[PDB]
Amino acid sequence: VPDIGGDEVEVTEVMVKVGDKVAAEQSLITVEGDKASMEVPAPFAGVVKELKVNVGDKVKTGSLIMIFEVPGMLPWPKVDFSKFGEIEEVELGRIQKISGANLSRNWVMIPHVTHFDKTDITELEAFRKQQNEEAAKRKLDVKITPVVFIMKAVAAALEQMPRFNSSLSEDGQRLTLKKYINIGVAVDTPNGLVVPVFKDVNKKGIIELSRELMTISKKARDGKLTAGEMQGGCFTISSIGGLGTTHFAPIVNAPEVAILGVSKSAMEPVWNGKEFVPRLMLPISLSFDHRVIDGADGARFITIINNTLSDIRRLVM
Amino acid sequence: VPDIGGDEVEVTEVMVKVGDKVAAEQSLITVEGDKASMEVPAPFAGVVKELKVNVGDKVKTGSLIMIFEVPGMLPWPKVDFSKFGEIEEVELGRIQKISGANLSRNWVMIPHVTHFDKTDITELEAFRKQQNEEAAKRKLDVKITPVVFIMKAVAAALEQMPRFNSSLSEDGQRLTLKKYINIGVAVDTPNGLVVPVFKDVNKKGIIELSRELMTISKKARDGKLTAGEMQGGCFTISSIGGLGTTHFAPIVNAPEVAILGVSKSAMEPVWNGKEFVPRLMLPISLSFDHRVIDGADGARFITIINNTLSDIRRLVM
Amino acid sequence: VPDIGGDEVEVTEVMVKVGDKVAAEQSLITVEGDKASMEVPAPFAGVVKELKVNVGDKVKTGSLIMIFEVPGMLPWPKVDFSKFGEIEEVELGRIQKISGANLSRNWVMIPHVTHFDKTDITELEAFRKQQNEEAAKRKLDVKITPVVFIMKAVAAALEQMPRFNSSLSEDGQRLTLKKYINIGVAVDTPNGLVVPVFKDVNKKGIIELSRELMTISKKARDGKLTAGEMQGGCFTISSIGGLGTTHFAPIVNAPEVAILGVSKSAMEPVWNGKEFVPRLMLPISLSFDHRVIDGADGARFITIINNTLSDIRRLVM
Repeated sequence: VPDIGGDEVEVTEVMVKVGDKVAAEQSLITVEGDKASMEVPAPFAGVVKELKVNVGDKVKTGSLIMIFEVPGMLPWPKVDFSKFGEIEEVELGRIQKISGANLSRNWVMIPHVTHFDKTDITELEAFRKQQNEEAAKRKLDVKITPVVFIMKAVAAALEQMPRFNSSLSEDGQRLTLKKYINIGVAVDTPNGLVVPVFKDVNKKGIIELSRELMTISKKARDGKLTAGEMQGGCFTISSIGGLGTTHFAPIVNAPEVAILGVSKSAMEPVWNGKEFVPRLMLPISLSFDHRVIDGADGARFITIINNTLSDIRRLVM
Repeated sequence: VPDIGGDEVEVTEVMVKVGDKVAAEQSLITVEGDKASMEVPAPFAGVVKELKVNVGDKVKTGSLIMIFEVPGMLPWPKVDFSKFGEIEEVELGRIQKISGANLSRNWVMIPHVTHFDKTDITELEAFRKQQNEEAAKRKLDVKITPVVFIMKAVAAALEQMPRFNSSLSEDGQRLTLKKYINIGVAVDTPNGLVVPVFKDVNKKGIIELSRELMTISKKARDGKLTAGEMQGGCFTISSIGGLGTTHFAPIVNAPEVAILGVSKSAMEPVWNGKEFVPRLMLPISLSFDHRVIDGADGARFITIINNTLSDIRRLVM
Repeated sequence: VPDIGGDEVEVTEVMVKVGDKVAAEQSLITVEGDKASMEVPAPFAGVVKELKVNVGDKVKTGSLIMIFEVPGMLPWPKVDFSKFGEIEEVELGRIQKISGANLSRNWVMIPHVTHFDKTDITELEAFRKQQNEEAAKRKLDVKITPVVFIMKAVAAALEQMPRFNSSLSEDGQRLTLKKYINIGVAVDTPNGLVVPVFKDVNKKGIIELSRELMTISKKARDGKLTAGEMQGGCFTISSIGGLGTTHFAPIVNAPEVAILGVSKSAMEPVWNGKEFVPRLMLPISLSFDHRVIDGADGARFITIINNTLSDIRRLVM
């Protein structure tokens, strides 16, 4: 298996045939882990020699699957839910159970603090529309979403405030200051929100990032999201602005220390000093772990993001 | 000698004492080559053992100077210039003679073509003033000149059109497509224009580049400009906008293939589609070698520069 | 071979079959000369008898290929371009080498002088749009570009000032006043700018010229540009207005004596005597050989072009 963080994953099916030869990096086996099922890519090209794995198998990590050729709280409220009407006791899927356990751990073990803010993105939206036009009449086949600008702004903010690109230990006594900047971006698949991770966001440009995002969003909404494309995230951006919620307080995505939720952009009046100009404010909200970061550092971080997205030219400085 | 392109340079004086110990990278010896006299830096720290070089010596390359411890055209018009008045036959300095020979070679051997253009830099100037304010009230001690934005725009244009980051041979039959992007920026010292080279402009940010430029401009205007800080340039930017010349046609700086001259920014009316808005147009002029580049490629290059400087946000894409 | 100016051209391939019979004037053989590869047309119709030429042959002029049936300057700067980064020493194609040699001869042997000018073409553009509409609803399948009006204006100017329709000798002592008016128009093929020549521009109308131009532009951009369609030019029009460069100084296309570069039309304010009316100015630039023409004659020529294109009705006078 090329890259699983160390969880025992149960196979669902395989992609190959006895005698088939596989391309450079394409699907061979789907395995149903956490978040969503992942398709192992190919390491190289070659015809099949081993069905060392089959349909229904299970691998924890680095197993040869293919050879080729080339205190005392009250209990939950016991209620007879059927005495008031008709019920239907559905049972949560395994990914739903796992996500619930992960969130119930992050809620207890992380002291959350949520700073809300609003970013004037009128210029950013005008520029994004202009670049979506220019990238059309030049036949690039790329769509620049408002999320890649936020990824760049958050990468800049992690460059300036490296305390936010950290992670605590089990006991919460040793920090892990990361020097790389990967950012997960919560994509909405029919099976809930999955977080694919984009690597080295601080270096890549907005068009390369936009191509990566346009690819991986579809890769997730289809279910073919490959492992390693959901591991090693330093930060999370949960954008639900396409649906509403003028603000919301997300949950920190352990083992990270912060998460930026993005809301629906709205045209609001802004005081220019003498009158109310109609600008387009985007409500962001930084929910962070209070053990690593304090209120002032969260304030400086979200105001760095606000300044960067307010005038995107600050990404070249 | 740490880095001379292979020219025999004559020493002027030394910077050290018998027994003195020198710092990491500071002056040891000044040598009067082409363009301007260069101060050899230190390779390391250590007390003096050899005055292997002295005052008045001459080195062509890699000489141990210190050991430490730790067809038929008409002739020129023969005129008796004194029969009309009083004259004074001054003789050109050695750097003036060398620069004249270099320019008289570049004029003959290079077919120049000069494309003029005007760039709407109203937004760029507003943003530069805003960042000069913000970099003051935050005590950065940096001054962001309009030239670093042009360096970034030219680096972007060399990324997009790599044919401009080239160099021809003696016979003009083999090109040398360079992959690095260094840009010389003509600084005006009391001894004329010297071109110091800034390396990897495509990667560095505008504030790092602005610090480099603020340092090396003074380093040149004082004369302490070190070698290697004037070698390996892929492009040249000759900015004379501080003096006038609404346009000018520079001479290609061999062995490069192009040079961008910059003129004085002026507030001109621009057709927005229905009226004349007063914008701030900066006149640029790309003078390039016709043997490598043709008129259409020069047009695309200067319009890439014009688009980048017109909306600097295109540096993040 | 029907028409090569006297250069030894190397064959690339043939267009026919043993037994095939060829039409009136269509492709038989492609030969890779200067500027671009040319397809020899047919002189007549008839079935094949000789493969007197083959694939890879070479002809200098009039060879039977088919029978049918029916002082001391400094050297170039020696730089080790790899000590600053990674390079890639590509070698120029044969057409690039030839064009570089031609331009490096024209630069030395021709004293260039470039007169810039701006032409009010508001009426001309309105009339061209009107005729493009009228030539559509009448099903002519012709597109009238702004370049045919410039060809007509330059033909008129060559009629009025016949000194510009000239050519010098090797020694530059005997002029050759041409009486015909052919005009090359620099078309932009993927292999650079090629100049196809349109004959007797002074007589043909704008719709016939527009059909010729629409045909030969595609003929060049595809590579099927036939010889004789790039020979015998009295003048050159290099139009790069589709790309930018508000002005540019082209290189005289020897053995001609002048060249008109055309830039991007822009809406500028023009003094009507009492106010600034927004007109559409087209920046032209006449670069001419100073040995034949002087500054005043160039001024009169470019002002004739400016007057003609300013009010195109002067083409009937």
